[PDB]
Amino acid sequence: GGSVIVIDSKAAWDAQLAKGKEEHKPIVVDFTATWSGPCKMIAPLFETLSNDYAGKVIFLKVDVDAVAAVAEAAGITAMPTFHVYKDGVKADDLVGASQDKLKALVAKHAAA
Repeated sequence: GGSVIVIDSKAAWDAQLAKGKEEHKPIVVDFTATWSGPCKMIAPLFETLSNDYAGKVIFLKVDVDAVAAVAEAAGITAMPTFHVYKDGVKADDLVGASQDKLKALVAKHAAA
């Protein structure tokens, strides 16, 4: 129950990145896997933050095994990974399930 946009394909990924560019809003992405406990531990927080920052920050989810072409091009190797995209390109990242660092990352880019 939040505002996260699920990415199903490279085409969908490219469209969302272009939307963030056109809107001048930052995108935060959770690259996640069903088999990762840490991903499960932080997924509820990602969803809550998508509500708290609705209208300000765009939240995407990429299941790395469902959309392997996007995970590979993004250079993912540990789960969860969070990226921030601005102007169609990567601007920031976090790897791991630190709730404090995720909250701070979203706050930073919402305030920038």
